[PDB]
Amino acid sequence: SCPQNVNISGGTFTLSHGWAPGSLLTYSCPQGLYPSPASRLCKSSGQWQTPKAVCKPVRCPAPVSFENGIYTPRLGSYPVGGNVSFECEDGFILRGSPVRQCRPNGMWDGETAVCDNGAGHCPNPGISLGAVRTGFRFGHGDKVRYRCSSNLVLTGSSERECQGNGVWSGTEPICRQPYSYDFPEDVA
Repeated sequence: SCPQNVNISGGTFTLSHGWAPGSLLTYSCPQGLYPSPASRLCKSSGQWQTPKAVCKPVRCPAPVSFENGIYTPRLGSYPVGGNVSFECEDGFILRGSPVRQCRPNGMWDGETAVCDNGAGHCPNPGISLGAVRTGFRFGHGDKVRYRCSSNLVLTGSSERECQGNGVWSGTEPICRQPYSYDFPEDVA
């Protein structure tokens, strides 16, 4: 039987099959916090295995770069509820959201801010917050590549091609906190 010394600071947990081997423990934290660790599995040995628990603040990813413009405030990551504001230098027009708020799930609201000089066959595809991009030409057939920085998790296209219609192929890559992958759907 697995031991009961498994309380989480600031949060709660559920057991799938009580304290028995095979039982999955799932931690939950209040909105805007995440459990570290997120779960434990009760082993046949009678000891827990993660695939002292604490609830830690969610943060949204900071820009790694923001070209031909400035953002404020300038931080290495952002608190839940915090806003970041974007402004472009002369000769560039801001596309996307000039003000964005960090949501409790670690994602920014609105859409990626981009300072675009309007010179490409395709628009400047921008650089989503936490991503690093390769490529500087936005003509028909040109390609950009992306990765997510640090331990951030990528969704969407890591390579995009500027198509004949002036649309980048695929979908904009987005970088998420790795602990967001412990969040369920449909939570109160």
